[PDB]
Amino acid sequence: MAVVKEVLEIAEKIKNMEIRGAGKIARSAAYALQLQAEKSKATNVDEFWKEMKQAAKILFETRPTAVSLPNALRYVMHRGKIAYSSGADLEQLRFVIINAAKEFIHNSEKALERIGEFGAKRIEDGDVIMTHCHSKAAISVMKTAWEQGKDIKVIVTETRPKWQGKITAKELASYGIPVIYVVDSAARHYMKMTDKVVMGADSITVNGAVINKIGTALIALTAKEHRVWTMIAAETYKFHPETMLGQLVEIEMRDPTEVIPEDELKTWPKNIEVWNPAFDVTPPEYVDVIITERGIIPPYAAIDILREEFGWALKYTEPWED
Amino acid sequence: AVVKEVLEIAEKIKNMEIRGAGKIARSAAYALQLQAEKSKATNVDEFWKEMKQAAKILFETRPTAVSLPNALRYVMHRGKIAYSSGADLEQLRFVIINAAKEFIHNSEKALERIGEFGAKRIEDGDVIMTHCHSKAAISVMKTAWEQGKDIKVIVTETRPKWQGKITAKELASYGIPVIYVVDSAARHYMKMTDKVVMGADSITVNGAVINKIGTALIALTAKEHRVWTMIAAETYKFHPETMLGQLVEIEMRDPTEVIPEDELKTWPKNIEVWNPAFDVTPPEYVDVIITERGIIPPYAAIDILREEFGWALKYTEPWED
Amino acid sequence: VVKEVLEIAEKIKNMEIRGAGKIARSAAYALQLQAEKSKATNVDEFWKEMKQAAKILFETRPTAVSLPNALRYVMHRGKIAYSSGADLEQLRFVIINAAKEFIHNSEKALERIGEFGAKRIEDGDVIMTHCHSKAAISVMKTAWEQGKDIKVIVTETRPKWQGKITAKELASYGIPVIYVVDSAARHYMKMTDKVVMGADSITVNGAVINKIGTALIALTAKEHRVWTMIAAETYKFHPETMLGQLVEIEMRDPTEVIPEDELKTWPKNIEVWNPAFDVTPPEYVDVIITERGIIPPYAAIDILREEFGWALKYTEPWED
Amino acid sequence: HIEGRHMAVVKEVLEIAEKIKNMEIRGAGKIARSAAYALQLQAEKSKATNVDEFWKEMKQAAKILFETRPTAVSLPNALRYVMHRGKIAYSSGADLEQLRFVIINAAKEFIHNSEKALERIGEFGAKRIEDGDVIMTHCHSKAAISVMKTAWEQGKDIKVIVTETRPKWQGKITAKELASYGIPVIYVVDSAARHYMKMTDKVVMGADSITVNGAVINKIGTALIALTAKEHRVWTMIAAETYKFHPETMLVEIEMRDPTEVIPEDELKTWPKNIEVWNPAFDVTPPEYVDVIITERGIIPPYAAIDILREEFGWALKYTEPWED
Amino acid sequence: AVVKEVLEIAEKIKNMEIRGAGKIARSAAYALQLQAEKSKATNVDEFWKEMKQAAKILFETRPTAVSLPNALRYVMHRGKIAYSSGADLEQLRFVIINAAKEFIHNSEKALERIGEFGAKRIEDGDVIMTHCHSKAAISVMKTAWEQGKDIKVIVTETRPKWQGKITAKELASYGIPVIYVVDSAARHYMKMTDKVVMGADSITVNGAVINKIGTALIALTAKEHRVWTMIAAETYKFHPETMLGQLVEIEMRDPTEVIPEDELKTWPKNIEVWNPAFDVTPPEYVDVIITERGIIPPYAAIDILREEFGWALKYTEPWED
Amino acid sequence: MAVVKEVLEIAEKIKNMEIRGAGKIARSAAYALQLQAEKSKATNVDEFWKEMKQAAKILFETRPTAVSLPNALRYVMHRGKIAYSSGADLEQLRFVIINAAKEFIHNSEKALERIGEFGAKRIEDGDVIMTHCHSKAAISVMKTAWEQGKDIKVIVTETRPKWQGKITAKELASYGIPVIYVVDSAARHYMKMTDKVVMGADSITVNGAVINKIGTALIALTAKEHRVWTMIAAETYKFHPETMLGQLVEIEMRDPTEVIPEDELKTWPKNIEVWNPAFDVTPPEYVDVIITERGIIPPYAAIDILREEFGWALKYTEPWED
Ligand SMILES: O=C(COP(=O)(O)O)[C@H](O)[C@H](O)COP(=O)(O)O
Ligand SMILES: O=C(COP(=O)(O)O)[C@H](O)[C@H](O)COP(=O)(O)O
Ligand SMILES: O=C(COP(=O)(O)O)[C@H](O)[C@H](O)COP(=O)(O)O
Ligand SMILES: O=C(COP(=O)(O)O)[C@H](O)[C@H](O)COP(=O)(O)O
Ligand SMILES: O=C(COP(=O)(O)O)[C@H](O)[C@H](O)COP(=O)(O)O
Ligand SMILES: O=C(COP(=O)(O)O)[C@H](O)[C@H](O)COP(=O)(O)O
Ligand SMILES: [Mg+2]
Ligand SMILES: [Mg+2]
Repeated sequence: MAVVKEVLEIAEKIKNMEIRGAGKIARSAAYALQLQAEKSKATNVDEFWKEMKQAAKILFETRPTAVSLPNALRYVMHRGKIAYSSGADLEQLRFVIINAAKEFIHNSEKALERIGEFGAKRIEDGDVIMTHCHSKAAISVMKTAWEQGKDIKVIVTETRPKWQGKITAKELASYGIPVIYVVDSAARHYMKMTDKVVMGADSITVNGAVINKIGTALIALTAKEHRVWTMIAAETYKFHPETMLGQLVEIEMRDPTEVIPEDELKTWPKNIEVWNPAFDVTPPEYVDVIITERGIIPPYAAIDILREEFGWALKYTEPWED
Repeated sequence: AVVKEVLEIAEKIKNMEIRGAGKIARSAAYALQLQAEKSKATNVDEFWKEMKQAAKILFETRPTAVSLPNALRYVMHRGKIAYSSGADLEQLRFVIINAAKEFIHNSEKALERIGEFGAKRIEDGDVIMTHCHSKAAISVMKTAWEQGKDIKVIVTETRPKWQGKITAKELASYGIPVIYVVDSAARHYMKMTDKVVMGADSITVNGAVINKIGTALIALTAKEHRVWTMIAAETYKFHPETMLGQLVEIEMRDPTEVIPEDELKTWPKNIEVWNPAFDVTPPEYVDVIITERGIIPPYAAIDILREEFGWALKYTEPWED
Repeated sequence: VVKEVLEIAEKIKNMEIRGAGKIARSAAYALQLQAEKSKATNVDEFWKEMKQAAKILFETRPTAVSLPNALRYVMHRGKIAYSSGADLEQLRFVIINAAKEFIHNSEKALERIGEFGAKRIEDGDVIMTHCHSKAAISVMKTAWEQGKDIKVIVTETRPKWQGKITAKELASYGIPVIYVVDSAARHYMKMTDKVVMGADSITVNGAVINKIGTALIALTAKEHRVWTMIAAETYKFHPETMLGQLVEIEMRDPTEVIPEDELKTWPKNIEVWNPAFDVTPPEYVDVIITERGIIPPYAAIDILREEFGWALKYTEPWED
Repeated sequence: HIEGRHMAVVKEVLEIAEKIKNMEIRGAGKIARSAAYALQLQAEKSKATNVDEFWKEMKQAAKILFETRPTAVSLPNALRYVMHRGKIAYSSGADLEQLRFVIINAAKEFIHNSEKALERIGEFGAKRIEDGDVIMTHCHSKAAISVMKTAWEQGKDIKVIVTETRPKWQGKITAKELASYGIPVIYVVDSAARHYMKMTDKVVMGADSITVNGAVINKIGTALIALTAKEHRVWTMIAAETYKFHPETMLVEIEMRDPTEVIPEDELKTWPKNIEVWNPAFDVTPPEYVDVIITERGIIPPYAAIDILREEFGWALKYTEPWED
Repeated sequence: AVVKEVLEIAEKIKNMEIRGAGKIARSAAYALQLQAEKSKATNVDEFWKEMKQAAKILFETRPTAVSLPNALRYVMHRGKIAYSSGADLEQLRFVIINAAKEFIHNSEKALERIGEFGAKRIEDGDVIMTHCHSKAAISVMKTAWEQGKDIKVIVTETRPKWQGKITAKELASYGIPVIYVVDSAARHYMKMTDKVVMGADSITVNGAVINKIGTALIALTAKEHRVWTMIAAETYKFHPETMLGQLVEIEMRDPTEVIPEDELKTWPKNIEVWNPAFDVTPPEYVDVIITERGIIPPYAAIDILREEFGWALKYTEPWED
Repeated sequence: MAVVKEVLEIAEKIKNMEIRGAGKIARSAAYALQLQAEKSKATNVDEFWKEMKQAAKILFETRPTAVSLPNALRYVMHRGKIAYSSGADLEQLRFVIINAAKEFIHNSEKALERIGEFGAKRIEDGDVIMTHCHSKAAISVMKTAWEQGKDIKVIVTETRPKWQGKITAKELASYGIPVIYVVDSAARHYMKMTDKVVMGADSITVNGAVINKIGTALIALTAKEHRVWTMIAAETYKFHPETMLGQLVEIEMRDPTEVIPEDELKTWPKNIEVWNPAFDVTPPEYVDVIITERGIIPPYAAIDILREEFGWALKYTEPWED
């Protein structure tokens, strides 16, 4: 029980929601491990690993169900365990841990920019692109293509119940990109004139299924129907070692008032019930490629990212256990 | 030589005092009935000439209306038959007058019948998804409910005009458990839907269905889950033309329906707000069409245009010489 | 009604008369004798005797499909004449004539179906069938006798093992036969050129009601793009739909599946279900081979109209 | 008095290998378990004195086991499991001690997992079963029955539609067994599968083997049922242990069985030679008609079969097997 | 028993002098008109059985032909309607000569009309892919172009006889931009095709399309790419029979057509060169058929046969018994 | 440069296309590395490995497009970069690179043979096989299946514009195999009587998509439509790390005169453009299995091959680069 302050410090900002988002929460988690390594006071490697494994577990227990957080820890801890189990000494292990965190933090801060570079490579001149929700990753690809001199127009889906489409519409507008605003229900109607679908992901499963804003599955569906190349822009740390084949239950149910205001809703019978699912699951079959910071991959290669990036394995324990 | 009452109804359909597939159809048929009931012709050919002139006037008020030509076709088809077969003035008038009455009585019972026919498929415990605020569709659900079938209805919001809120309250009104969700939730909740019941603005010669934007998306995901998909629509909503295959928008509605005027002013000039009224659902995504004369395969739409309105590949309309 | 009518109508209610063709011809015959032995002096009085004779037969055993069609064929042509102001003798002539015409056609039905069907079978064709259909088999024997070299995969057709009858019957004519368990239908569809099966009844839309397992076979034939043909007489076409209420067909005695003896060695919580037929969607049937020719499934309603005068908006011919 | 003198392959290995080729031992689980155990013993009793000789002996013991039954699928997988892991330690320059441990440890691990396989499959499969579910099945699969038995034991009320499964009637075995556990059963003829697929919620069946493509080899009729399950969107599951996964492909016939299984001899002798009774043992279900395969290590999509082959048996597009030079 | 005028036409048609879907059926009709203008029959009875042989003659001059028997079926059917109605000779002599003329006329305006109907389904900017060298097909393309429509055509080489070159040059001559590709490129460029417009040698009762080898492959990938596919064909190309589920070729052509005789002589004996003229396209891969009477679904073929040529199930040519 | 002259020669022959063919070029490049490794001037690790990287860069740049070339390099320079990083000494790193090259060369020399063996197991007596273009790999499967006494018949498609079908028909007929020669447009018409589809590939994408002579995708399409088992015979070194699917971009446009003779083309109008795309892309979903020298695999396993064989990954950079 000798965890540096900075670690418990950041573990606080994480459990309290001060720090929000896949990027930031992950980078702050990595940093936590980095400080624990840079400011540790262990006399030998074995005692040191304990502090690392302790600070890792402390950060993980704040939101064990999160996705970007566990991947940040795995990135650092996985490479740390390899070194350790490999016989490395105190100063060697410290080095690996610190350089593993920095490496991760850097990669993450430049994630969106890199995703745009890879995605822009698969966007051609004259392409009409359709997107959903407000995804920075998705948007990054569009701007990058636009700024490449590639003439493109973008159909923005409204994205009820919170209209994230407006934000995307105005934002893409700013960059000078001609935008066409349409309600969610017109996805199919306009897929006929769409050259590329580009959306974001709240998370990706072990099988490459994409968990994104409600309505995302509908669009990929019609895009599959029309053979329109569909891409999902998502950071590697968004890949989750969980499967959606077997569960059958809801991902996240949200406040009914986002749909039908409290003022208006308070006047509806008990017969009426409002359901506002936050996300829906897009099968990997309706997705051609997932764009990450390291490059383009097929959805079913999701498990290879988890293995190669984060060192995850079903038959193995998390790198900070035992 | 058309009677005053025919020009009256004709003007109302033109200036739209009479709207709706049902009212327009029944009124157009009623106009022909009146022309035949009040005509002062004394010769059978002179009379037929009048009928044809009255039809042409009723037909030209709203050329692009669907139920209109069919109301005229129904009556005038049965009339051109009696005529071409050498019937006398008394008989030709009876045929016309009788054909208008049957069509008008039938149109008044249409929704009620469709309700019964659609209900036959709905089983106790079925979860039904709907779209927009189709009177026909709701008729099928309200009927099944009245038969003693415990059913639940998932009502899609239906942007931009929120017609779903109407459908929800109305259904709840009868005491039907309603689950209200946004359009985008269609596929997500399809997995728990037993039947898909939606109305139709018009049916194409191939069984393709024209309806409020989003209808084809729902039908598409319903086929994906192999859910029974029924389209409730009156026979007079079926028309000879083909509407599937092209780009041209069926009907582009004002953008402020989506983004209120008070806001659309704000946005940059390089953002275009498109608001299509309908989309085209391929016949392949519909199992049956619930007509007031019975359930049918979308591909059986051409038969209805034949049996009901005497349609056939003949450049001539029953009222066109 | 006449005396003869009654003694045939009961030979139908008592199933003393079985068979699609046999029943029909008999119902048509009964109507022929009523007109042939009626002492009616008035045409209107004569019409009543016919309707009463038809209604009697009709109610004898609704379930049967050929019955109402035989009656329709005759009565439809009867009512048409009657309404045109036909005299006692004119109508009686029209009826007798229609009855004889239906009967004769029904007698040549299997033969003609065999012929229209054989024309769609090529030399070397491997044919898969199901159950023991007289019509389906007629198509196969006819092709064989035209010199066509065919091989038939005969599905076992549990629970009653009709495949055993079909295998033996086709083989005895010299036709090479491959007998397989019903579960192997998909496995061998890969080597099948054609699928020829019968029908107990055909719905207004071309949906095919036939011995359980049929739909499965048509399903895999569709999957493999194997020309599927249904051999069936016109009087097997029914007005009812399958797109409305879910209509389960007859359930048969369980001991047909598991014998009484064996069944009494089983736990009380095991129920043996034994459906007679299943329904084949009309999109899994390429053509229906009728004695009057070949037609696509969706033309079934045209047969009900021109053949039996049936019509949605109208009444049964012997009603009113 | 020769020293270091010893029999290369231990007697217990040759004894187990004998019982396997004599069918004295049979079953996907028992065989795989017995072959791995054999290697455990070899590693436990080798009188070798240098890692190189031990490895050589190990490969000899493996080869002998592999050749007992080249048509059994679980047998080589047990060998691959243990040997692949032996190869790694050996090539990584481990010494006699280390290597023997890696092997004895792999066999123990593989065996424990096999012993727990049906129960685990039963659990993973139940995650997908809901109270009030109508489950249709085929043949008599212990794995598939474990998913059903397990679901029932979790308080989920289910009804099982049991297909007869001609020609040997395995449905009778499945119906009695499920009924005995208190599960309500509807016995049906194989032909009634499509007819009753409309009231079916889940289709759960077993497997004789899974191909590299995720194709499923099971009792004749399985593909037909799956085909109609797909047509109805009834969630379809195949329960199978990882050691049933095969590196091969499978679009002559898989295996033709005695015609008298279909038509008893006495009746058949009565039939014209003009009729050929064909009795294929299995049919091949395309991965497109299967939603998931229920493994001991979890639920996976059919096309993930190649991953199980690699992660579990170190299989890779190579020319040699772990015990081959 | 028969007029020389008829034989005059029967000879040419039998000796391949008169060739073409339209010219052959047109002349066949014209024939059945002359024998009705130079007849010497006293009673309406000796009259009918006179032309009844006129159809037989022209029928056996080329059974293989498709339009040939339709031309006959058209007049003879309307004639049998009257004769069966025991109508007087002078009333039959009329209905026949009249039917032949209207048919012959409907034919001469067929291509033009198919063009207009088809054009209404082509739109500014449409990239259209075609196959072989169909007059009906080209008429649609030409017409759209003359309505100010900015279209571009992808012409497939169409081996083995290269009809692509004919279609390419001709279309470019009308000033239409053409893209020429090998048949194998059909799928590759379907991704940028909007409409697939092809002709037909014949149409089966089930709406299947029999056309030059390669047509079905194009329709197949058109369906794969949801590209509206239309088949331009005249009513007299529809025939009563079925051609699907068949392994016997509709018509094998000379192998030297693919590999020249001088070149083929060389090739090793164990190499056969097969040259099927046509392939069959399933109705499912065709959206609509553009006839000179309008646009109908493939499966409506059976209605055209009944309507235009009086086809019944238990059929027997009107000129036979 | 500090590379041997033999390496320079081999590269010259490759750059001036004196050596054509995926197999020959790959083998030539691996042998250059072998020659550079056998005649090395070096006396230490970093010098030898460094010059091995210099050589692999030269060979590499002779043809940026070539697929098998980069793979022969990767194959050898991957096992080399691995030994190297394992602190492997000078004298043994050499041994590695030589055994890797020799192994690659041998494996490649037997490639067409082995493909023939693996593919023939999937060929049955009485099979009617359809093919396209002139593939040595595909022809090897049909050849071996015939030599095993299996009674087959091959349906050879013309393959315009260059008529590679004439070569295929003649070649197969020579071995004694019955051949049916048909126009390309006849692929569907005869798919009805085809049992197996066997074709080759110019290259395989990371998604398992097949790049092959124009028309291939059309054949595979109708094959899929008819449930006709489709196999693509192709070497592992033909697997490409990038994506080609979902792009209107042409793979390689060829001389329009291959389609219409010059004498003729000049007589033609200017508003007629003749396009001669060399290839098309066959989606993975239309191909059942890929037959390699290493064995038969599903298309989507393409990425596994790139990993296990040529050490590919997303964190990947050429083994000769850094
Ligand atoms: O579904 C959502 C979030 O919805 P919400 O904000 O309502 O929770 C977005 O599409 C992705 O998270 C975008 O990913 P990113 O923004 O990282 O590119
Ligand atoms: O799309 C709509 C209404 O659109 P709008 O109100 O915007 O014109 C309805 O589904 C059809 O009109 C059928 O309705 P009904 O069954 O009431 O005729
Ligand atoms: O399903 C059956 C009979 O079943 P069952 O004998 O059990 O009632 C037959 O396929 C049809 O009746 C048609 O046969 P047919 O052509 O001989 O009328
Ligand atoms: O096909 C069979 C039995 O065939 P047979 O009894 O004729 O050999 C079973 O479905 C599988 O072997 C799986 O069963 P399990 O789950 O018990 O391994
Ligand atoms: O394939 C051909 C003719 O081939 P061929 O000349 O080799 O017999 C044409 O597509 C049809 O005849 C329709 O064309 P049209 O509209 O001119 O009738
Ligand atoms: O498309 C071609 C060659 O086209 P081209 O010669 O015009 O470039 C072949 O299918 C592949 O190269 C594979 O053949 P192989 O198995 O012999 O390598
Ligand atoms: Mg009809
Ligand atoms: Mg993998």
